[PDB]
Order: sequence, then C-alpha cells, then structure tokens
Amino acid sequence: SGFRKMAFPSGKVEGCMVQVTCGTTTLNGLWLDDVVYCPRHVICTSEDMLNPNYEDLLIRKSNHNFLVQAGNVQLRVIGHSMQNCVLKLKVDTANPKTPKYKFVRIQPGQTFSVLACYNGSPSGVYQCAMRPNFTIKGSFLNGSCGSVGFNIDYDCVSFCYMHHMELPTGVHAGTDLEGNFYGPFVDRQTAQAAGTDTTITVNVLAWLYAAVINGDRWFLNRFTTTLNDFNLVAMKYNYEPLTQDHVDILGPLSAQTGIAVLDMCASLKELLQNGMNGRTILGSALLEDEFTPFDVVRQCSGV
Amino acid sequence: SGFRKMAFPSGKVEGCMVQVTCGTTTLNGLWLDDVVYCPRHVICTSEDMLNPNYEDLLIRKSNHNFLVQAGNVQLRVIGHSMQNCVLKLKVDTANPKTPKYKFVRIQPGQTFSVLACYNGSPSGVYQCAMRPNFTIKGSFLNGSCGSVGFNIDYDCVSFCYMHHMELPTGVHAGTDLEGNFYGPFVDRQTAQAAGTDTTITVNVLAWLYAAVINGDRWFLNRFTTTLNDFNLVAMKYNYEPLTQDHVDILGPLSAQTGIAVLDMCASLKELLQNGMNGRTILGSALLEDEFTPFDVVRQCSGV
Ligand SMILES: *[C@](O)(C(=O)NCc1ccccc1)[C@H](C[C@@H]1CCCNC1=O)NC(=O)[C@H](CC1CCCCC1)NC(=O)c1cc2ccccc2o1
Ligand SMILES: *[C@](O)(C(=O)NCc1ccccc1)[C@H](C[C@@H]1CCCNC1=O)NC(=O)[C@H](CC1CCCCC1)NC(=O)c1cc2ccccc2o1
Repeated sequence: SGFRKMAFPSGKVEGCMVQVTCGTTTLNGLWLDDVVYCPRHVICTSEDMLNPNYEDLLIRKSNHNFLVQAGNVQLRVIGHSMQNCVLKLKVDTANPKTPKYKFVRIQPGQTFSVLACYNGSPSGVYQCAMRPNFTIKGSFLNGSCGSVGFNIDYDCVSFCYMHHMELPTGVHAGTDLEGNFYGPFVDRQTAQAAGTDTTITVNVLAWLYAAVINGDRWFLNRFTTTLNDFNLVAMKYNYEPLTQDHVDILGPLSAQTGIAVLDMCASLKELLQNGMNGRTILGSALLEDEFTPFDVVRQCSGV
Repeated sequence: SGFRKMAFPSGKVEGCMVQVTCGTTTLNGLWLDDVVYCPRHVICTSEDMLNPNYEDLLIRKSNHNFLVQAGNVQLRVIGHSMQNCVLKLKVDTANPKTPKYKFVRIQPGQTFSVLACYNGSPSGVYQCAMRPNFTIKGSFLNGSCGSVGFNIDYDCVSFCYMHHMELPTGVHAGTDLEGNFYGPFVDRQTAQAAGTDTTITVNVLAWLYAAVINGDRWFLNRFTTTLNDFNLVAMKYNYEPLTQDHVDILGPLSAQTGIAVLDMCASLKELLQNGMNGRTILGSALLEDEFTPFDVVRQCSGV
C-alpha cells in the first residue's frame, strides 16, 4: 500500500542525454541511433530571439558549427536538418545505449516523467501531466532546454516532450520529439501566455479510486448522479467535461472497488460543493489530477 | 522556475537490481561488485515468520539454495553470510555496472529516492523522507522487499535504505544497507506499530524559502520571533523543535532571499495558528516537510 507521485525509472533516457553547443548557446540533446535531437533555437543568438527566421539562420550554418558532447567524448556532426521546431544532427557514431523507443504526441490529461538535465547531465526525475491548456507545471532552470518527457512500456521508451521555454506564469511549454509545439506557442519571444486551465476530471476520479484501494473512504456517499448533472457541476467548478469514453476507461477501477463510476462522480460532486472540511485524501488537502486511470492501476496493483 | 518533488535519476541503481530466490520466497537484491545484498528474511518460510531464529535458518542453507538472477543471466552464489538483518551473497561475477557507491545511515528528516522494484525489475522512482518516527510513507506492494533508497552526489550513489515490511498504518519500515533497522522494528511478525510522528520543522522552513524563491510570498509578515517562542508554538502543533544547527543550515537560503530565519519562523507561526485560508503554497494546501534545505538549494538554483 501507499500512493506516491511516481516517475518511470530514468536509466534508459539517461544513456541518451548529450550536450549541444552552437556559438555561445548550449543546451541538451537526445542521442538515439546516429541522430541527436535538440531544440532548433540552439542556433539563435541573443539578437535573434525576437523574430527569428530559422530557415535563414540554419542555411548559414555548417556541420562544424555544432559541438555535440556525450560524456567526455566528442561526437562529430556529419549532417543537419530541421523538422518543425527540432534540429536533427546526424553524427558519425550510433549511440550504443539506444533503448527500444518511439516518438508519441500525447493528448492533454496524459502524464509523463521528465528527466531534468543541464549540460547533458541528468539532474532529477519527476512526474507531471500535460495540462488541458497545453502547458506543463515543471521545474526547469536556465540550461534545461532539450530535457525530455517520456513514458516506458515494457522496455520501450515513448518520448513525448522536449523542453523549450518558460511562460510568464512560471509554467512550461515545449514540443513533441518531432518538433511540434503542444498548444499555440511559438519559439520566439512574444506576448504569448498560458490560456485558462481546467482540472482533469477523469484523473481526479482515478485518484479517488486509488484512495479507496488504499483505505481512504471518508468521502464516499450513498448517492449517485447522472453524467449530465455531474457535468453541470463540473462546468461550474472549471473541471473538464467527463465523457462516456472516460467512464469506460474508469471501468476496471470501478470493477475492482465495487464503486460505480457515476457513484464516484456523486462523491466528487459533494467534494466540489462542500470542500474537504480539514480532511485529507492520500495525504493531499486538494483534489489531485495528475494521475491517469492507467497510472493508478499500474501503481496500486502492479509491477 | 517551478518546484517539484524530484527524485534522483535512477540509472546507476537500476544497473544493480537483481532477483533473489530461496525456496518459494523471491525478492529483490542489490548487486555491487561481487556481492548481492538482500533482506535476510528471504530465507524464511510461511511457518517461520512468527519468531524466526535466523542463525538457525541460515546454518541450514548452502550456496546452492540461493538463485540470483540478473536480467536473463543466472549468477552463481559462491559464499553467503549474515550482517544484522541483511544477507550478503558472494557471487562469482562482479557487476560490470557497479557505480561509485557508499553505504550511509541517515538521520530522521533526511530525504532520499526510492527505486521500487519487483522480481529484480525497476517499476518506478519517487522521493520521500525518513520520518521522525523512523518509518517512511512509501508505495510498496508484495514483492518490493529489497528495493533500495539512495541519494546521488557527483556520480557517487549513497545507499541508505533497504525495504523490509509494511506496518498496520500502511507506512513502511526497513534497514540501512548494513541491515540495521531504522527505529525499533524487528524482522518478525509482532504487534509492532509506528510511534507518534511529528512534522519536520527545518524542512517546512526550507520549503517556505523555496516558495519565496519561486514567487509565492503571500504568507510573509513583518514580524519576527525568538527561537524559544517559536519552539513553544511548534511543540503545540506537533512540530519538531528547531535548533540553532537548523538555523545555521538554513543560512544560505536566508541569505539568498533576504529573509532572516527567525522572520520565516514568524511566518510559519502565523500559518500554524491561522491556517492557509483557502490559499496554496507551491501548489499545496498543506505545509510540506519532505524537502531538506539542501534539496531546495539543489533544485532552485542548481544543476
Ligand atoms: C532554454 O532555452 C535553455 O535552457 N537554454 C540554455 C540556456 C543556458 C543559460 C541561460 C539561458 C539558456 C530556456 C529554458 C528556460 C529558461 C528560463 C528558466 N526556465 C526555462 O525553462 N528557454 C528560454 O530561455 C526561452 C528562449 C526562447 C529563445 C527563442 C526561441 C524560443 C525560446 N525563453 C524563455 O523561456 C523566456 C522567459 C522569459 C521572460 C521574459 C522575457 C523573455 C523570456 O524568455
Ligand atoms: C516483502 O517481504 C516482500 O516483498 N516479499 C516478497 C513477496 C512476494 C509475494 C508475496 C509476499 C512477499 C514484503 C513487503 C510488504 C508486503 C505487503 C505489502 N507492502 C510491503 O511492503 N514484506 C512482508 O511481507 C513482511 C514480511 C515479514 C516476514 C518476516 C520478517 C519480517 C518481514 N510482512 C509485512 O509487511 C506484513 C504486513 C502485515 C499485516 C498483517 C499481518 C502480517 C503482516 O506482515
């Protein structure tokens, strides 16, 4: 028993982190087979961030303008190209530590582990969710660009995020590993800001099931609700609408606890309306939305 | 910016996890150089857990009663011994992936990363604190025994915990890597229970400094306190007494934020007395005590 915000073991990703330098700009890159992936703004100077034309900047570079360092070993760059907002540097050596991997573009509400890295060196690992507003509430300092987010499934690393920037509210924005931003953001300095966010309802319900699995039951009630009356109150509290697909996703947790999904929705309605009255759930005094139904199942009854 | 419950990258420890089997009992072991470390209760049957005499049980075993599996490879056991509550199995092959490492016995209030593992296979990584009552609030299922806790410091892994059991409140107990339990617990089935716990005051103060570094300031006030009046209210709220050594430890964070330690104590006093009144600090509606001063410094201004 017990329930923690657990990240995936990070070793498979650690073996892929490298340092990329162009001019005076250094950031992290991801070295898979004979390719190194990094944010294209490594080719930017201080003068170019306002409105850069990356096609222009890149055509003015050659392979030798890119210094890739993997541990102590320098990797020679033998080709370079741009794909959306990521630069791909072909190197003359395939990473011997390449895991089985794929690139995935995730949906909002999905979770993933971030390996924070500086100068190609991993610093820490933590779990987070893609917010409905396409930002992530990370922990990133100067030099963290190029750090990646990922899930692991039976020894296959699915990479889903590459870090690019910090927004004025202190939340973070970035791309999939094919260089497409999550949300409306662009890699230039503009007035862009996070839109209004919402709470990930299906995840809150998953976490309430985790609490029951772990013996917190105080928030249950004898009531039920219809999906539409529930979605009425969710709209009121800035929660995402719950779909029938969400209900189907929550089926296994419902079956394991004997608590119908719409009954758990009646508990969530009561918690939204009444607060928690000085009590906690799984050691939190707030409703937690960073655990998917799959996260709960993995952690509570699996290995 | 941003502040997350961040664990150490786990790769150096992943390369050391193995599976140990004795009879019908299987758990995790830690393979460093030519030694595998695991809980001695791997030699226990279902009939022996009440009051086992481990010297007896062990003298009745030979090297061939222990099956050690590292990935797909079987490791041959060539010696065995007991050290407190850990078994040491000398194997004929030194782990090629052994990191620079040491064994440390930590003090209550110190934090560390746990690599949860099942059948020698890492499942997840998370951060936690040794509680004042010498238990940890982990996330552990059947098969997790032998999973370890650790810190990393410049490529040296300091191992400080090995998992052994779950107490009736759902919290966890275990040993250092030399097999000495944290707290009064023993490796047998008895009425043992966690004692009353307290909140780790110096850590709460560290985390309030993290909040200031990150722009949460709403809880500050113009007041100061003396150490003794503060410790009076801390005693009242089941907080650990704050020492001058704690104050000295918090010095660098004080210096970086310009907030004297005793002034931050006056803020904590006000928060204890008044609650948070529907507000949050670093995304929490409770006062967080699982971050040491060193954790804050590492995460907020370092790599
Ligand atoms: C990222 O580029 C990075 O880590 N670069 C390496 C580095 C090393 C030393 C100093 C700076 C950068 C960086 C990650 C940011 C940094 C700030 C703290 N947390 C983060 O996640 N990303 C940026 O600095 C981006 C750079 C833009 C350049 C043009 C292409 C798009 C990205 N900028 C910002 O994050 C940012 C925040 C902010 C606030 C006010 C004015 C400008 C501004 O930029
Ligand atoms: C740990 O031994 C383990 O993982 N063993 C491998 C394994 C594989 C399959 C089934 C069981 C064990 C295990 C870790 C526990 C398990 C329960 C959930 N969370 C955990 O952390 N540890 C135990 O099972 C210990 C065993 C004792 C045997 C004698 C030496 C001291 C340890 N027991 C308990 O944790 C425990 C909890 C509990 C509650 C009621 C009655 C007995 C009881 O034992």
